Amino acid sequence: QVQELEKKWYALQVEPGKENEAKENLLKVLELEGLKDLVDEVIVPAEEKVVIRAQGKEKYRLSLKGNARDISVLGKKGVTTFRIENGEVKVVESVEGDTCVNAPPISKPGQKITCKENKTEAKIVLDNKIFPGYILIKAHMNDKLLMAIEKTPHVFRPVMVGGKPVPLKEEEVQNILNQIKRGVKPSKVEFEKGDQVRVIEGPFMNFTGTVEEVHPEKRKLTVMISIFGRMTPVELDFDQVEKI
Repeated sequence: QVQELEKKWYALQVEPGKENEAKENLLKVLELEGLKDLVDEVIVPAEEKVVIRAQGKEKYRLSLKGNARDISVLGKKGVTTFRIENGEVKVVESVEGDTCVNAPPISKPGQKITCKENKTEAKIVLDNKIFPGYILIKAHMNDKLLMAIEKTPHVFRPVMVGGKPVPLKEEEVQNILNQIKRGVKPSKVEFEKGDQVRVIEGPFMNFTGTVEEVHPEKRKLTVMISIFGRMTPVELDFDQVEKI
């Protein structure tokens, strides 16, 4: 009667910008230290994107998930049109001679289709813009693994509380990963500079104003509100206003 010990999720702080290398380096460490059995997953909490290039020059960096889209780029001899639909990328048309049109659809970080004749390519990659500086692991944490982790190049340490790795909750991990990789990314920003709005929350409730600056990044808006006849810049949250 085999009962397996449950592995838990941990978050590892790593050098920002080096999340991919941190993960590859950790897998090598697990391999050399003979600890693979203690780890079920090493995940980078990043969005998957398709980078489209024409003659070694990036022309597009788009989200892999989303509505079906065709993208045409000029290369060395003509046009290569790529299609991104249902989480995969493939070549729908290229110049005469380009067998890349026969390449199977890709959908995993690291894969890519190269069109030799036109000198164009599409490669799936990880962005690392949501939770930069982190990789997630599902493991059986013990002193040996914690030390191997800390001595892995580009990895600092698991997030810790009271000197112990803090385990995360499987539900939140799954949801956050689901949202990042499967979640819908709105077709456009809710507010554009120039939009007239009304405050519906806070000390400025009922005041109307005009959107000065839009900050999708943080879903914050800078709205000009007349106060005693003075156009006053007020920082509000997307959910603190409504269009009128």
